[PDB]
Amino acid sequence: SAMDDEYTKLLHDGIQPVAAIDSNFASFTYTPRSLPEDDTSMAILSMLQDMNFINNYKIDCPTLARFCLMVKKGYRDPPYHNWMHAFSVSHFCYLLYKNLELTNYLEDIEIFALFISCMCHDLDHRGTNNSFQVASKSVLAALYSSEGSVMERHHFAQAIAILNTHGCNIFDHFSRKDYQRMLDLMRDIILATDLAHHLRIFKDLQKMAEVGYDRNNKQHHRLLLCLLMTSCDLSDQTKGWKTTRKIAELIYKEFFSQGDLEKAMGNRPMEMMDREKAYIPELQISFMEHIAMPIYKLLQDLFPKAAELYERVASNREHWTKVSHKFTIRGLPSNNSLDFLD
Ligand SMILES: Cc1cc([C@@H]2CN(C(=O)c3ccc(F)c(Br)c3)CC(F)(F)C2)n2ncnc2n1
Ligand SMILES: [Mg+2]
Ligand SMILES: [Zn+2]
Repeated sequence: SAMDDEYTKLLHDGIQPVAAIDSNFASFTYTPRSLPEDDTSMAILSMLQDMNFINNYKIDCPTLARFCLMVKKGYRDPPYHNWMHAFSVSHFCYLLYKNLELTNYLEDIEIFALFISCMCHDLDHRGTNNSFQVASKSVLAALYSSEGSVMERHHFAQAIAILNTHGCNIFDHFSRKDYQRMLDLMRDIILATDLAHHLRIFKDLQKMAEVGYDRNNKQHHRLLLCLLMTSCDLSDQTKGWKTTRKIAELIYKEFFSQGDLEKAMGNRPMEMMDREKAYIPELQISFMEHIAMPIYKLLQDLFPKAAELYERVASNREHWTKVSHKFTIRGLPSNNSLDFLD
């Protein structure tokens, strides 16, 4: 009944102007995690309206309201991979549309699929990675481990199950060809959120940046969609230090919870998931240097207006160096006690 009343208001109250959400809502400096969670489904509609996808694709408003609420309801509440992650990832997609002139690179339907994919891309995440599904012999691994990207395949399958729920298929009036196009795009984009996939295609992304984006090259469209998706997925790191500090808190809470479960199974966790071994400043510096910074450098190489995003990620990486010494205990602990030695 709670979703029913939320649905009723979403459908009948009208779609709030995007500027009424926040005055800096369309700026790379806005932090969408500042938005109260109760306001996020409306914000999704506002962004879809502002990009004109509602009118352009003649999206049925009742269906879209039900769809957005079902997607929100499809996220659990682990520390990091929750609906507020999917919301903030979607917002960054909107920022890319508002700031980077994506219409010069991608078709309308590709940009629309990118945004919907962002909303759906971690659906039903349980706060554990792909390796854990295999090691724990989960249902998800039984289904998908032969193909790889276990969780991402599950995320995609959940998105399709929402579309296949009566009253939720926002695409069900598309032509057969456009429908098939949309769902194929969603498969490719959601699967691209597997960082193992990013690392596999990285050289192809570099080669595309070096030779120059060819809008007539269908492989270039596919590569760019992957890079944009990954850029949305990591976009917390493009905000201010306080955002990235909090996000590291959430990541390691989730990781360490997985590691505790692996130890309870008799398995040595990855260092970054072992709360007895993980040295967070070193791990964050490694993540930023080897994964996050090269991604936003590629984005800047392709979109010069994205330079400020890379500079922020670089600044945040240098900040981890500046605070690393605070992970060393100088003097006595606050309680003046050495009890923690035992
Ligand atoms: C926005 C953001 C997102 C993630 C993670 C990165 N991911 C990893 O696998 C990972 C790989 C190598 C590492 F060194 C580490 Br640390 C983690 C996947 C994920 F967990 F889904 C989200 N991190 N991680 C640390 N700061 C982050 N900021
Ligand atoms: Mg994911
Ligand atoms: Zn994600």
